[PDB]
Order: sequence, then C-alpha cells, then structure tokens
Amino acid sequence: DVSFRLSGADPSSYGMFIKDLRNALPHTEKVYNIPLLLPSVSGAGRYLLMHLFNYDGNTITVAVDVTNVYIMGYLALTTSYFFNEPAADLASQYVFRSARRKITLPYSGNYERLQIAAGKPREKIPIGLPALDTAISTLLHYDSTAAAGALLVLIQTTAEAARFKYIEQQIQERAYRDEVPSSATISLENSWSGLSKQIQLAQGNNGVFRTPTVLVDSKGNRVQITNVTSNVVTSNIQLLLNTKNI
Ligand SMILES: NC[C@H]1O[C@H](O[C@H]2[C@H](O)[C@@H](O[C@H]3O[C@H](CO)[C@@H](O)[C@H](N)[C@H]3O)[C@H](N)C[C@@H]2N)[C@H](O)[C@H](O)[C@@H]1O
Ligand SMILES: *[C@@H]1O[C@H](CO)[C@@H](O)[C@H](O)[C@H]1NC(C)=O
Repeated sequence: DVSFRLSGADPSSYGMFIKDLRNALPHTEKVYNIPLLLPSVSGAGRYLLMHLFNYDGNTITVAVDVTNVYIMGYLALTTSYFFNEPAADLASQYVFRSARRKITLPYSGNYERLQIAAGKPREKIPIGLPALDTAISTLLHYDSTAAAGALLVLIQTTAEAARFKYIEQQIQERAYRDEVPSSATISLENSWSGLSKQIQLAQGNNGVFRTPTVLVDSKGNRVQITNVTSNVVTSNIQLLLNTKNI
C-alpha cells in the first residue's frame, strides 16, 4: 500500500507520495530506461491500495489497477464505490470485500464520461493539493455529480502525476493554490497510451516513432514528437502502458 496525508503536505511530501506510487507498480523491463507496466497480473495482486487522508484526517482507500494506473473504485468508511465498467466490476471481486454495501457509480472512469457527469471539461476544473483535499472530502459522502468532479481531480493528482514528471511538478506548484491544468497537462494525459505505444514501437525502429505524437508544450505551442530523444521521452514520462493493453 501507498499513503498520502494532506495535513502538513508540501511539495516534498507530495513528491514522496508520487515516488511511492510509481515504485509500487511492478515491472520486469525498462524500455528506453522507462519502466514498462506488465501485460497482466492475476488475482488481488493486480490492485494497489492508496490510502489518502484529507486535512482533517478522514480517509479513503483507492484501488488502482497496477497494469495501467487505472483507478477502479474506492472505499469510504464502510461503503465501496466502483465505476460502471467491466474492469471495475472485476476489481470489486478482489478489493473492499468487507464493505457493508457496494455502490456502482452511474458512469465509467473515462473522461469522455466523467466530464459529462461533472457538467464540465477538466480544462475548467482547478487542480492542486487543496483540490485533492476537497476531492477526498467529497468522496466520503455519496453524491454522484460531485463525485465525478472529485474523481477528475483525484485521477489527475495521483495517476497522471505518477505517469508524467511534468504533471507531478504542476501539482507541486499548486501545493497551496489550485489552478486549472495547463494545456500541456491535458495534452499529456490524452497522449499517454499513444506515447507508450510509440516508445515501444521505437525499440525495433532505431528509436523512431512509427507514428508521431502531437502534444501541446509549456509555452502553449503544438509540437510533434517523432523519436525517443524528445524531452517527453528522456525526462517526462515515467511509466509505459504495455502495448498488449493498447
Ligand atoms: N488515465 C489514467 C487514470 O484515469 C483513468 O481514466 C481515464 C481512462 O484512463 C481512459 O481509459 C479507460 O478509461 C476507463 C477505464 O477503462 C474506461 O471507461 C474507458 N473506456 C477506457 O478508455 C479513458 N479513455 C478516459 C478516462 N479519463 C482511469 O480509470 C484511472 O482511474 C487512471 O488512474
Ligand atoms: C528527433 O527529434 C528531434 C526533436 O526532439 C528532432 O530535432 C529530430 O529532427 C528528430 N530526429 C528524427 C530522426 O526524427
């Protein structure tokens, strides 16, 4: 298990948590020095439990599929909540089994679904450590509309930060003040599977992408990533979705 406490949190302790999160994900290879997530894990070992504590010390446990980072559901007091999707129902067979009741959320875990439920795109949802504190609090008491927005915050401040060093730094900058994610942040989130695939296709292609990945940069400019010498590959991305799962 990995843990993060919002009480007394700072860029350092958050950095420690994201490091722990990455280190809890199993790999047997690195591709271009980046850990390659496993094709599959069987049984309960497939799911990492993240223990998150809001400022007041209240807690949720979040279940994360270790092969893809995907958060399937969470436990709040004695109630479990899972996304409305086959992978999450499968997760419900292994985690939070001692919960008194199980609620299936009325949406899948997809942005194309969470943004609809929340009533807003995540370009307009501020993220940061204060937002994460809020998200935890929201998820403690069931409210499906509010939970959608909370989950958008949760996903980006945990999973997306684990995958991209840039996103981790974005959140560290938002330690004490929330701000909507940069265009670059959104771009990276949307491109993770694409980038993972192309970095893997590059291993037999002299480090060259079979298909270029288009990203927005930090200055707000749109750029083509064509090979492994790009800063996104050498410095930014921290985890690769296995092509078996793409
Ligand atoms: N991004 C990683 C983090 O956020 C995901 O959310 C995103 C899923 O990445 C994407 O992929 C799958 O999402 C759902 C899970 O299968 C499915 O509904 C969907 N059909 C799939 O495409 C989807 N496209 C958008 C959604 N924004 C997670 O579940 C998660 O908790 C994880 O830590
Ligand atoms: C690789 O990417 C860099 C940009 O990061 C670019 O300057 C260069 O032209 C690319 N090389 C190839 C072979 O595509």
